[PDB]
Amino acid sequence: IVDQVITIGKHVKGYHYIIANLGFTDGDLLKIQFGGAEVSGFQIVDYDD
Amino acid sequence: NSIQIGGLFPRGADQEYSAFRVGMVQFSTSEFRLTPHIDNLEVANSFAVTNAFCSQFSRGVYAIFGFYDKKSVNTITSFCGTLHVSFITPSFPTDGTHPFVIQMRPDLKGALLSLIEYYQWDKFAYLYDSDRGLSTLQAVLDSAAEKKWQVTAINVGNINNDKKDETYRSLFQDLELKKERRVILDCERDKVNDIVDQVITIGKHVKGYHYIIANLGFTDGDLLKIQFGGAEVSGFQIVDYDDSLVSKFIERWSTLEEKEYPGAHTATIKYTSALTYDAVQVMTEAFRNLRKQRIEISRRGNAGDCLANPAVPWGQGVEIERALKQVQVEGLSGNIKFDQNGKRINYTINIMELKTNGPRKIGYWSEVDKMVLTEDDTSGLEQKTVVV
Amino acid sequence: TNAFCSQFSRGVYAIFGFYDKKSVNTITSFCGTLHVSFITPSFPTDGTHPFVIQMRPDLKGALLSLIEYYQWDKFAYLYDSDRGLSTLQAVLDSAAEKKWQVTAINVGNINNDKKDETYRSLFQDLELKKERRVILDCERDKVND
Ligand SMILES: *[C@@H]1O[C@H](CO)[C@@H](O[C@@H]2O[C@H](CO)[C@@H](O[C@@H]3O[C@H](CO)[C@@H](O)[C@H](O[C@@H]4O[C@H](CO)[C@@H](O)[C@H](O)[C@@H]4O)[C@@H]3O)[C@H](O)[C@H]2NC(C)=O)[C@H](O)[C@H]1NC(C)=O
Repeated sequence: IVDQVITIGKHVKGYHYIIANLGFTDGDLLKIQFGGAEVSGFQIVDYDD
Repeated sequence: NSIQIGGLFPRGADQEYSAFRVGMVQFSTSEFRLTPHIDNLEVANSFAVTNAFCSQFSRGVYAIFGFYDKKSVNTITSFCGTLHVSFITPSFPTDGTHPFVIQMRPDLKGALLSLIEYYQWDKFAYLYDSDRGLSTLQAVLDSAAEKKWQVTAINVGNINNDKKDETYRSLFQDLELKKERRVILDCERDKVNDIVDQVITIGKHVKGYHYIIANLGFTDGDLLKIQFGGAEVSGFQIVDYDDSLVSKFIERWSTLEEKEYPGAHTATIKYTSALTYDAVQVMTEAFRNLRKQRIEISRRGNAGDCLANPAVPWGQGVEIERALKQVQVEGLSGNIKFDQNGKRINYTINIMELKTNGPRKIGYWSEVDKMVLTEDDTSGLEQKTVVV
Repeated sequence: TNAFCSQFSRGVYAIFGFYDKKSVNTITSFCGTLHVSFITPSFPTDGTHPFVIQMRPDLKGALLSLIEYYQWDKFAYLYDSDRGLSTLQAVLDSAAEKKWQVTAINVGNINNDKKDETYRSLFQDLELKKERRVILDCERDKVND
């Protein structure tokens, strides 16, 4: 989905995505990271512990 | 009849050489055979190019086919002019009138300026690469004075590639001060993909932006990425895949073994490679028009050292030039014709636009007719005025 | 190329001369390969070419500084391609950052056996925007013209 989103260009400022899983950093975000659209999610594995 | 010629191929020109080989086969006749002496050197290095030239000259060649860079171009044009040696090249056209040089690449400068006026642009960004000379840069800058344009020229060439990201972010930061939405990419097939990729990342490929790929290979690069983005993309295509001539070439090209012919198992071909193939045809028709004209030019491999002083030009070279320049056949890059200098004339460059279904020719550009649109659309859409 | 190889066969320890925007690459290349030192008053090389001593300091810096001093935002830049577009790229690149409206015009390729209807058509474009601030980047000769 993220790949398709970037292709159609719906990853720019104005869009807001929420990844409904416990692995937010488990996927590749470097792609929709500089797009502009805000992306939120959930992380269960705190790498700060 | 064995005609020895030189071949200067820059390391990495796989498809170009593959196309060079296919040409040798397709245009091989019993009347005479061409003997290519291939030399793979760093085209950029002026010194190396000098040796490769004098080496092929001592071997006693009748003509030389190769490439040059913005740095080594002066070496070639100079030596070939002094030693009366003919040099055929698909590389960018020389900025001037240099004799004994045959250029396969047509001048895009004209087609570009015409396209700008078509879209009626008054303020646009011009990202250029100093690799093919600032010949086109000067073109748009000089025209910016007459046509009154606000051009934002930016050298996207000297960007160091081992950290080239904080540079692109700072690049489109300046292209946002004036809210630039219309960009012209004057780069190679490679530097274009890099920019296109960055454009998609920052999301500047959506509706509202308009890009123009300033090269003769619009379909040579990957467009599937910025195809569904929304931003309109235009460019230029020299290899018309709609010609039965080119269509037949691909039928055999796409099937060739990629093992023996590197990067040759595709349905498309880089314009640089296509010109290489057309170059072989020009050299064949040229040496053929000399046999039928009863002109003796033959010699041996004892032309001597090129640095010979005083340097004496062999008169047989003057005829070889008048032959190549007189050639006029049909190739992948449309009608091939030349003037007294070597610059191509009476050619056609198709103007391309990228739609949802893919690239589509919206017209062509003639050196004598400028831009001419081909009505391949269903116009009159939502224009029917209400009768009150 | 001959003059270089000739002086090289004569066995010299160093070479002093000049180069043009066309022959510059020949010198920088040979002198780098043959480890021969080349001293020249000509324009500085656009890069880092070893075995080359350049007497002429880089003006690119001094020019850009002067522009800011007079606080210029819109000016015409008449250049000559003889000494390379090194300074042209300088003002163009800085025009992006400092936000300038530069009107670059190649006053070099002007054929001299009829160069009058060209100058009249030159200052005709420099009047559309009423340009009153011009930068002449040319040789001592092209400047007097
Ligand atoms: C500038 O560039 C133009 C575009 O390439 C070019 O136009 C071509 O001109 C040639 C010569 O007239 C055209 O060749 C003819 O096409 C027709 C129709 O398909 C053929 O019937 C004809 O066959 C001929 O058959 C004759 C039989 O008697 C024979 O005598 C002839 O030798 C020949 O074989 C030709 O094939 C060609 O189609 C044109 N190209 C285009 C428009 O696609 C111009 O010539 C050129 N201008 C100049 C002055 O050079």
